[PDB]
Amino acid sequence: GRIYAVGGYDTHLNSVEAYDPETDTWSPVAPMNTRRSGVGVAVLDGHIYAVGGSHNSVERYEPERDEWHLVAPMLTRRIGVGVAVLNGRIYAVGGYDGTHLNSVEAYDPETDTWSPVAPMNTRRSGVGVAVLDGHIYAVGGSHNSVERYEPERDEWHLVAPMLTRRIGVGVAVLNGRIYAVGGYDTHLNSVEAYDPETDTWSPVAPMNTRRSGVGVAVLDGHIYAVGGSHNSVERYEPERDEWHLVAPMLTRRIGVGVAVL
Repeated sequence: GRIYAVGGYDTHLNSVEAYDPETDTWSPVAPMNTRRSGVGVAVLDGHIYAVGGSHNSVERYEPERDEWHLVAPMLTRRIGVGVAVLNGRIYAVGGYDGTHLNSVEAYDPETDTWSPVAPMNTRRSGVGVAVLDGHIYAVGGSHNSVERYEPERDEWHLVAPMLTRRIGVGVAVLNGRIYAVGGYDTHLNSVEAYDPETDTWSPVAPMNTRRSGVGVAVLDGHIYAVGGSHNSVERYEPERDEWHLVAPMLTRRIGVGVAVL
């Protein structure tokens, strides 16, 4: 499909652009009702949700009509929030309330309501979140520590820390592993991968560019590192363990949310 880059800071942006890998081109799409940076983005039922980022409203993009619609606001304001989709709900994890948050809340589109979920062990903003094997992982934040949420028990459990502390880290899942990309410690070009079978982190080739506030998405078996600091965008090829530059975005975006639709 396409990689959508939502919001971020340049001012805080309400603009959205979409990347076509077949043409290696970024194209404008309809802008959001609200300017957002440190925004979380996730895909549920063919819509992109833009969660938080202030600048506690939530909005939903319908690609067929190219428009953003408002939906129920979150119970807590959150900037630097991590967002993931698990079992038909959108989870908003941590962030900063203009206090760093350990709270978590879940959105049900069937009822258009947000509900509190068990809080994390650790307060985290600029946190990366990703879903692997039925669990939500919360990576880094304001930390090298990592935790895993299980919905059936509604509990956060600890897992192995990363080798490097990262705030503003981008996270995505490829071939059974969680990749943690960039962040701030100085801004990092380093990347590490988490294997849930062994509960261990391993080195990955570093990016060409240092990035924090970076968005990460997986399209066609490749990881894209979008923004985070120009307008550079790189793609990872796992078979060669190398990062290569692709077309840059039309706009600089730090604290961008990225999703594939």
